[PDB]
Amino acid sequence: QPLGLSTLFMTEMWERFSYYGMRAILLYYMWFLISTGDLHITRATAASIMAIYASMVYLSGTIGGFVADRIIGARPAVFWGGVLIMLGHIVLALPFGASALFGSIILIIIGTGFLKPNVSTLVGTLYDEHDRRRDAGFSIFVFGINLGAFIAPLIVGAAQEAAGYHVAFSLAAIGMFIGLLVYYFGGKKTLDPHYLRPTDPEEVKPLLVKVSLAVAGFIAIIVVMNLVGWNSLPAYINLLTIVAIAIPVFYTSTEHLRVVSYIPLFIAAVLFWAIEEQGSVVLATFAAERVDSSWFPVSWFQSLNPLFIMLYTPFFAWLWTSSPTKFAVGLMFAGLSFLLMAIPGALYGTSGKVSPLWLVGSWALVILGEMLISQMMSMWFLSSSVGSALNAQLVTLYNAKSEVAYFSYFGLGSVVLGIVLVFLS
Repeated sequence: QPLGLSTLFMTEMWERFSYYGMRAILLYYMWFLISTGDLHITRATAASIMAIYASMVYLSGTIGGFVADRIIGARPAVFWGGVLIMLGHIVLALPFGASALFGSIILIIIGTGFLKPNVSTLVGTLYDEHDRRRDAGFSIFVFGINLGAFIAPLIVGAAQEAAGYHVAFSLAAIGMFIGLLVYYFGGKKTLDPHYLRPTDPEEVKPLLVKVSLAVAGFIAIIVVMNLVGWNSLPAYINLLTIVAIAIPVFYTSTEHLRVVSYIPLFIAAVLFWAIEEQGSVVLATFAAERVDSSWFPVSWFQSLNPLFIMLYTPFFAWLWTSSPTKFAVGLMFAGLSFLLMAIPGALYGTSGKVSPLWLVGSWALVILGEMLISQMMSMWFLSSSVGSALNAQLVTLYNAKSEVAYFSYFGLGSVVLGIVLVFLS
């Protein structure tokens, strides 16, 4: 392959290492912060923070593509996105409390928004239009993402149990630092100079007005919230949820139908991502509260997701050699992954603790579902943003008392809507 893939492989390997490493202990960290009185929220609110955090990272991602192509360039977008992210982890390793969560979260949200769509763009830039190495090349790139995502919970989770949260977060910072270094020294060797600048720059003033109007409305909204007395943390989370959902909602005989025909497909994607992103929130809660797991860090369950991706990837590749049907069966598997998790609780009760194989099977199903499910790329991140945004409301409903009903009701609900969608194909 081109020498430049090595640089980008490790760069992405290390950014996702940093991201999912942080994600694997962050909910437990907030639980920790609550118990010590630094964070005055319920565990439900802490869970809600995890969901909207992921959600905003995805939402943030739909703009960075715009910013790179038109303003700062894909390569500077990646570097400075990475710098902000590295700063995001640095903020969390300091002996601060809630004041660092948010500062960190904002840094990482913005930083990841810059990096994710743009590293993917640069991967494309390695190849000519007709260069055949492309499918293989993108596959190798994706393996690095999963590999980093796989090893990260293992390493950071172990550090957390052994040496505490702060040390664990510092490993994530070092991981991102390594990525920036490799990206930087490797980039000057192999990456095309063209992407140091924007490819599609009288539009500068209007863009300023457009961004400003969205932000000005947003700040005024926060003011009014504080005036009506809807200025609690859950209230602010409600604002971000509404924003994340309104963006897609606001967005002839035959023609009109096609655009309309896509609506059920988008909802399927949203609902799948809702379920898939709950892996790092609700199942993490289930793992820590309902499972017998003394010989390894419970955060390690988060490694099962990319493991199954790596395990599934070569099989489906052989297999494929319609799309709405893929969405449908994919959503059904997501529903099945939750229906499955309802079984141990219903049979034995929720007061005791159960075997780890239930979570293995759940992830087995949802990633199975995942194997089935420039313009379309941002649409992909909104599917996940809205899904995670949807999660920000639902996960506050999860506790030991609601465990079985939560998995079953919403599980069957997903299967049924999947049944509605298969039919519409």
